[PDB]
Amino acid sequence: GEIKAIAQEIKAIAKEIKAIAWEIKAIAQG
Amino acid sequence: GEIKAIAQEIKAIAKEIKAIAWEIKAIAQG
Amino acid sequence: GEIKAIAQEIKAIAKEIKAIAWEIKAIAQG
Amino acid sequence: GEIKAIAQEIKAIAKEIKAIAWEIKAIAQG
Amino acid sequence: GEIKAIAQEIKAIAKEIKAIAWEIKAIAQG
Amino acid sequence: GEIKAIAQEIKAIAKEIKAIAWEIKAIAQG
Repeated sequence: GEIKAIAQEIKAIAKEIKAIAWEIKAIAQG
Repeated sequence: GEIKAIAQEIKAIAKEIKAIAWEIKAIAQG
Repeated sequence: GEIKAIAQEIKAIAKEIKAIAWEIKAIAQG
Repeated sequence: GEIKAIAQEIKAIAKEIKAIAWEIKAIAQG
Repeated sequence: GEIKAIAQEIKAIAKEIKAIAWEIKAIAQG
Repeated sequence: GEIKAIAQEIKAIAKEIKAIAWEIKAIAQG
């Protein structure tokens, strides 16, 4: 239900934070 | 219903941590 | 009741985290 | 009861995230 | 209890964004 | 069940972000 849907959206946000962190690492390395 | 309301606020906080990470990337870039 | 009242306190905290993210955006832009 | 106790612990975690966000703002400004 | 666990992981992620911001500040400074 | 499984996946993502943060520090230091 809705609590599962909210948990899934928090997981999606965490994946986007990981992608941003990876981009910051690439910028720092270049 | 109140646990769902709390979960929605945790989701909102996760979105703001993503927003902060995005701004750290902007600082890293220039 | 009390769990709703706690959820409302967490909503206020989430708004302050959003305000901090907005301040970091202003810092990144300056 | 126990759901109230859990809600109070989630509020404490939200406050801790706010403190971390405030540290990030100070770091970004320095 | 699982919403608390997710909140704890958002706190952990915020701490890692703080660690990244520390490094990005140093890079921006020179 | 599924909310616990999602919480565990968010923990795994938090560990990936921690690894990226560690590597950014190593890059900054080198």
